[PDB]
Amino acid sequence: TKVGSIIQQNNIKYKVLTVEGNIGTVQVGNGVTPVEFEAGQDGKPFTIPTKITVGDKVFTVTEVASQAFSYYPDETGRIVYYPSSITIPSSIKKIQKKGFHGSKAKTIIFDKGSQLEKIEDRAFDFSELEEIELPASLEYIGTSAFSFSQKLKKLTFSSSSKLELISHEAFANLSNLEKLTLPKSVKTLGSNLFRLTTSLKHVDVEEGNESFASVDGVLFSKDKTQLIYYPSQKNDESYKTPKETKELASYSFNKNSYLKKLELNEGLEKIGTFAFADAIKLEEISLPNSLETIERLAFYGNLELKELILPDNVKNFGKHVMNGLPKLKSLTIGNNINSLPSFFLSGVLDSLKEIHIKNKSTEFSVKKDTFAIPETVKFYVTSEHIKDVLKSNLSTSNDIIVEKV
Repeated sequence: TKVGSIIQQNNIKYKVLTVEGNIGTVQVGNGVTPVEFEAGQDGKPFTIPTKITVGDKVFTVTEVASQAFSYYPDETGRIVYYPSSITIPSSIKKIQKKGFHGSKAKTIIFDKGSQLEKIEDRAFDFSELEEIELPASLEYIGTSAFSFSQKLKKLTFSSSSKLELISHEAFANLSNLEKLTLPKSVKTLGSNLFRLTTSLKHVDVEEGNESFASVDGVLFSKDKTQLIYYPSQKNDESYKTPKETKELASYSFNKNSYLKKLELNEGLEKIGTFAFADAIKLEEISLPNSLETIERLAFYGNLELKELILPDNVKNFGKHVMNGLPKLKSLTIGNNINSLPSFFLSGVLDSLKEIHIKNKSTEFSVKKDTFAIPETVKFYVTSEHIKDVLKSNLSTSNDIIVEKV
């Protein structure tokens, strides 16, 4: 009966968390293996027990242990039984990491007066959840908590939500979630919150939120300095970032399905990693004089992008900044870019006809792996020295034209 002891009742294991006299608390599950269901329980509703008794002692079930309600296939390929829905009693205060990994429950129902405060990392990753209404008591959602819940279509938060923090990739890899409303209480969002999600049309922010804003379904920081997420299914053909924007967050236009023309504003300094990854309709993008940093794979898989003009003052390029741009016809490299890093331009570049290098430095540098491009691409450069640098470093024998002075 001591702390850490396993109590097994009706083929459910519980592990003692606390005990004092005849009052204690348990987690449901040993934290290692999942609860095994009976054949008759397959595809039927199930309620997590709330209280267990051992002699004159009473243990309240306060936590769902890691793996307790996870669904895993068996090496034999036999059917592994699992309920169609799970009801969580008010006594549950925490869902440990992977408590419902891969869950086949289509819904999770909370009994009235939930005490649920924390959903830990990956609690519902790869789940078959279709709908869930999170209780007001919930304050924290862990990393990748609902990631890869491909059938999740409705995710809401009860009135008077206390939700303050939603961690990294909590709503990543989703395929059927068309909208979400962040409660007024949300203060912190982890990075890549919607990474690889393909379904959102709009992300709303409850009136009064002090940290975030929603403008035409686009998520920003309240001060509009950070464009956090542009919904992939927002159907506008053209868009202009607001004048206050200083950065595009990582994955902010990931999987974008409809945008064709994007105008960035002067004052924007940074484009995050994967910002335009798989933005498959983007044809034109205006990059500002203020742009300083373009991170890894910001331009990746842009199936319709026709041209790129890198502005004159970019200082920092991440690894593989431009890759897989099959309709890119031309690239221009701005005036004060005098050093081209490794892995700058590569991948499918079927339409690339020309690269214009505007720099005039006597110290211009290229690495042997800066370019991995078709030999048919033509370069336009300002001096014979820059042509010499290209000839010495290019893996291909491209035509290089030195412009007249």
